[PDB]
Amino acid sequence: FSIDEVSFRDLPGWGQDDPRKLFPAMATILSHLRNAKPYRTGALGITAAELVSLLELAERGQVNSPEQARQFFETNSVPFRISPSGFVTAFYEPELEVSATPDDVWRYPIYRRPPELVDIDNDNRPDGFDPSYAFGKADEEGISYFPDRRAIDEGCLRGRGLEIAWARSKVDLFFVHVQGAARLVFPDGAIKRITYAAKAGHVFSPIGRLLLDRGELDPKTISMQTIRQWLADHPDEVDGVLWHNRSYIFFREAGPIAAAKVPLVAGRALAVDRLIHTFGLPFFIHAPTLTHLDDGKPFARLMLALDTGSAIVGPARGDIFTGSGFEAGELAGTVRNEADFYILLPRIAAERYR
Repeated sequence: FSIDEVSFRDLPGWGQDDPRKLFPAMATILSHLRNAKPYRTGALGITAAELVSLLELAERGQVNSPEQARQFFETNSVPFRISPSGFVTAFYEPELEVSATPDDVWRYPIYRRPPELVDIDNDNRPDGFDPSYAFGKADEEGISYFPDRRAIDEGCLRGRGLEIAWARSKVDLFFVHVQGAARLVFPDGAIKRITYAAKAGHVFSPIGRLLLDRGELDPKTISMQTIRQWLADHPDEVDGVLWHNRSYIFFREAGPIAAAKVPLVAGRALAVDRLIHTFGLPFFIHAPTLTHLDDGKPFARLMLALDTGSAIVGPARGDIFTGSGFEAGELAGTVRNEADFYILLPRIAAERYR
């Protein structure tokens, strides 16, 4: 792919965007980077230290209007069009009904990370282990592959006190694995937030593609909503389809915290390809066919790269965070739109790309 310098005049709708919510988000990133290991430098090449230079300028400033907010970026960053067109989908934090006590209704456990689910690197990777696996099972025999979604759903983790709570819908819980976070609501009104902690290690397989490939759904209409309808209409076939996704997500109690280790901001956080991009950088996203997140107007806004996902692959691929709960989910479920991606580089970093 290529990235090419443009002017802020070239960013359609830039002049009409109000990026004020990015300033508290940038403050959370700066706080994090001052007390944690730095973000991985993306293949594009912007370092966390280069990002910090922009974050520190924001810290020093005072923004008190949409115009002052835009001016901050115009003064302190340089925009570049990313050329692979780009493509956006959306994600959200679902609300999931749960119980602290299992029974015939509340039957689907939500698990914390098992102590035998170890990170893998050179120090412990066994001979012949798939070098793409980031997790494995520590046993007496060394390290082996961790069980897959099917084996876990069939009960291999039971009776160990690993459950956070029990859900009553396997499909709703599946979609929580896909989103990577949830707000758990208990029958007494208590709320617990959970977010990704680790995973079994297996590749993610999208069930939407499985259903399209099998001719079960129409590619012209496919959405979260039609996938959920198909699954609701085929209860006896649900396990076979869900278990095609061998990946299984383990959670911890904690917008939700995500891969950039800071809370997401509804409508302003973007998930990006973790190999290519560095977290925390601003992206201006222009998706003129996407109108239902702007009350009929085209989507054109500055966002921060604050998460990643297995399905998010490519230099101009993104997942827009729509927020938390039911309506956020309805909004997210149909996002599937062409988009132009522009990255804003801190001005010291920008020179080598010019």
